Amino acid sequence: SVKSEYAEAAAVGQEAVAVFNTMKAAFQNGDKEAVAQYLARLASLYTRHEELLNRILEKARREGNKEAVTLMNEFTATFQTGKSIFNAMVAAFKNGDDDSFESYLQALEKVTAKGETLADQIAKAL
Ligand SMILES: Nc1ccc2c(c1)S(=O)(=O)C=C2
Repeated sequence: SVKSEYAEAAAVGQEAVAVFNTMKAAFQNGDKEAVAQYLARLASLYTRHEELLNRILEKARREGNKEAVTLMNEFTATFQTGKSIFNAMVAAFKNGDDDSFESYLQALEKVTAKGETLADQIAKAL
């Protein structure tokens, strides 16, 4: 069901949270080789999450589930904010700009905590 596809999507999202926090520890410790690998892993996890979210939104639309579509439109919008900040974080790592990396990192943590009530609302609406 779309609801079980959203649970699969949620888990992938939580995997990115898990890796992201491990990455943050590596960054603070100066283990740049680890950070590079974690950033690669996170790109794969975000790409997969984005795709699952789009399939869920498209299915909710085909089902006529207006409330779920409204919530998923808000949610996917926020996901594009994370994407843009994540992209700038990766660029800051490439450029050796630790100040920008720190900034973007705290931004992404706010994105995830800011949207978790909406994430839970979606589960109940699908
Ligand atoms: N693409 C992408 C990258 C990072 C983050 C997200 C999306 S999010 O908005 O799910 C939270 C962090």
